[PDB]
Formats: sequence, structure tokens, C-alpha cells
Amino acid sequence: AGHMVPRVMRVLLLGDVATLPLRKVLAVVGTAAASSEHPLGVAVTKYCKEELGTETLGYCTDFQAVPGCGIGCKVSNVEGILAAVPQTFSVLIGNREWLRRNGLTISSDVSDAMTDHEMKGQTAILVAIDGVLCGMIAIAD
Repeated sequence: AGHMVPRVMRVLLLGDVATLPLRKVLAVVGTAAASSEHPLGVAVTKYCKEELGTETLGYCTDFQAVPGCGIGCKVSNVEGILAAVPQTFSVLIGNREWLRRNGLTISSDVSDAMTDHEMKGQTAILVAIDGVLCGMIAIAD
């Protein structure tokens, strides 16, 4: 059913953090979160703000629109701060469509499975970071 009151069912993270140390996570989560509207914005904001010592975050560098699959863009304040080692943190969000659009060519098993479970009213919404699925969310409507 189409409604303006969804409800997250399950959330998992794929993109590891090995290559993303305190510095990476700080900058990424910093700007990334600063460019979000989640109810945890204030939290992440104050956190990265106290960890870096700067109130500058939420800079948009790259912009990519996708009317039909999702959206994506690169945001990072690290460049404006350090002003020496700029790193555009790419962040895209979409459903099975986008996930597959960049995940692979086509899979009857993946599409069939997605639609198979979607019959329960569940919505597929994952987010990729740096061209790599960082996390995936599954809503239950």
C-alpha cells in the first residue's frame, strides 16, 4: 500500500571499515551525515564536530540524479578543512533497480527473489559509498 509513513524492518552493513579508519570514518560520516536529515543528525554532527574540532561539514562536490532508480552525490568537508588532501565521498541510495544497475547486468534470480519477498509489502532501499554498497535497509510496509 502506498503511504507516507514507512517503517524500517531490518538494517545491515556491507562495506567494511578496514580501509576506512578513524580518519576516513570521521570525514565520511562527518560530511555524509551533515548532508542528511536523519533523526541522528545532531548526534553524528556533534560527534564528528568534537572529534575534528571544526563545525564545517556538509560540502557538496559531485552531483548525480537518477529519476527511476535513486540518487547519488559526493560530499566531503575534509578538503575545505585540511585544504591539501581532498576526498569526494560518493554516496548513492536506491532500490534493487540501482543496486543492480551498478551491481551487475541482469539476474532473473535476483529480480525474482526481490519481487518474491516484495509481495509482503517490503521495500528495498540500500546505500552505496565510494562505489561500494556500504549498507542496506529493508522497510516493511
